[PDB]
Amino acid sequence: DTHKSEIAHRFNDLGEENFQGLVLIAFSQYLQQCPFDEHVKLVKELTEFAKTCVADESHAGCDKSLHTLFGDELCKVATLRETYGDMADCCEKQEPERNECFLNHKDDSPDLPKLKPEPDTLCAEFKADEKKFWGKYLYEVARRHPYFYAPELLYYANKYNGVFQECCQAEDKGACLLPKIDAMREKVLASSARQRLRCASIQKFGERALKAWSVARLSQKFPKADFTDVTKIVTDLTKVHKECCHGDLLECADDRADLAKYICDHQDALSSKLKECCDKPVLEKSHCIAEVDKDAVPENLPPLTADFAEDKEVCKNYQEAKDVFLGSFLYEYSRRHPEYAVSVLLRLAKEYEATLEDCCAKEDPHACYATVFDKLKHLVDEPQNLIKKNCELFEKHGEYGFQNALIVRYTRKAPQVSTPTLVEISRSLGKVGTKCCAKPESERMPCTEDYLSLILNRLCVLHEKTPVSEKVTKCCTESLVNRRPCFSDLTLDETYVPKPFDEKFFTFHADICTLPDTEKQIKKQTALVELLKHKPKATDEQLKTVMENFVAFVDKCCAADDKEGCFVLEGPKLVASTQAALA
Ligand code: PRO
Ligand code: PRO
Ligand code: PRO
Repeated sequence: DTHKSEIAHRFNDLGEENFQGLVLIAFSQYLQQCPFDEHVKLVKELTEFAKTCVADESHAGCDKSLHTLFGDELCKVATLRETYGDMADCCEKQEPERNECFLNHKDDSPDLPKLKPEPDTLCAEFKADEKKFWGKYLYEVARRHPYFYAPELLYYANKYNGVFQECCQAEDKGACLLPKIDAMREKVLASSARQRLRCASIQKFGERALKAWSVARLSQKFPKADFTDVTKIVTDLTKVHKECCHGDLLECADDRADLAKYICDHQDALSSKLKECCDKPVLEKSHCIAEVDKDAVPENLPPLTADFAEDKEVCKNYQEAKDVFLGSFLYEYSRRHPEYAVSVLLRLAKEYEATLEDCCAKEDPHACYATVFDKLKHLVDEPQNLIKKNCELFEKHGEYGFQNALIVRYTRKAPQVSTPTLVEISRSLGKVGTKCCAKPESERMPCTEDYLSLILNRLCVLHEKTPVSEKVTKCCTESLVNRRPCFSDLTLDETYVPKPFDEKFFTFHADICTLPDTEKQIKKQTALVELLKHKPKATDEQLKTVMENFVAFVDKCCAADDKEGCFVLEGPKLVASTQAALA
């Protein structure tokens, strides 16, 4: 797969809208800190050429590689912000270390303003210049989530655009889109969290880890497929994900559309559930597929024991072709159990392997593994006690109150982890309870255990930037499969030494009165954590006390005429009230 020109080939195979979309998405992801203007300049230029090259392919440079042009028209034209302690230098170096540099400056927590949707303003920018508006949703998003799966972002930018198109005619604009962009915002964050797991697997964990996940995912959705065609899909689908993580975004997309086609040529041996998706346009297509409902468990399927427990050849197979035998086990197990979460299924493929390892060198392997499946059914007991026990706590306290309980756990579990992180993480776990505890339990486990896999991974990439807690590095590093369990076990690090007391961590101002509900809670929960870090041993009761006083006090002072003065006047009292009172 070489061409007269890679760029003209991508431009033809993608068109202008998506071409530009992805190109801007690349830059926004490299240079997360340059404003949107500069970006669109550069997109037009490589958009310039692509036409030049559809026009005449033999033209000077039409032949260079994609890293090349992206580099030259990013680097030598405007050597943007050397200030980046990272970026300045790669510039002058060539193929392909220069691009290799570029990628590795990606920042996973770039701390730009969190934008809160204001309808009247938003509707307006949509009326002013509908295409900029769409470009800025890309730049804004992509720049916050430098590993967002690019094609899937385009499809999201067009959805957002369909909401403004539907809603701005209305008289209460708000009651129209706010909701619609709310539940959409979630979809996009889960999308981001899910492709960072992919990327982080391929890198800390080997690409084989990626294929295993995918192999479970697809064997539930296409339960009626052969193992060979599942492996064929998981094969190319991984190349897709591979490129996207690798920044070959354009390659990534063209390649995702082929796989979508291929999937539609064979929709027959795949599922009688893909025909909607298989005549939709390009991107709707790929989004639809990935998300299609799990086909029906085929009829009259052999017991699993037939090949994984009674067959005599088990140990031979395991020894002659380990991966093969095991992928097959994974397929055969997943297509029979859609109610299971991909995360759990892998712990089970892993456990079955542990058992083989063990018995295949005992003297009578079959007596040892013959009962394996009865064992396996029970490993699911834990992740379901866990979810049950955490849901009750949630329905009890409701969301905020759940979050606040998770804050005490996780702070006690990893006190060395920075406060924004304990706050961020602690808030997403909380939410899973909102997202899942009402689900039928045939969708629950999947729900719950899937998200936890995404939230923990977030935990992991924040932490491994600035490692501080050893237990966490362990949980993050040992087995991708056992992470959730690992972290759940964490007990209070008895190694920890208290933060020294500090009035600013409990100083409060009258902004609390006025901020949105999210900013208000993050404020309070940020205090909780610091309270913990400074007294880790502290009894839950002592905390309730302490939170209770903070609350009453935010009230007495938010009802005041002069709100700030209040905060200046009783503030101390509440400080003092905290230190000696619950010392
Ligand atoms: O025009 C070409 O040569 C490309 C290479 C793969 C098939 N078509
Ligand atoms: O149904 C059958 O024929 C196979 C034989 C082993 C287990 N099930
Ligand atoms: O705030 C209090 O009550 C304690 C007493 C001495 C130092 N601070």
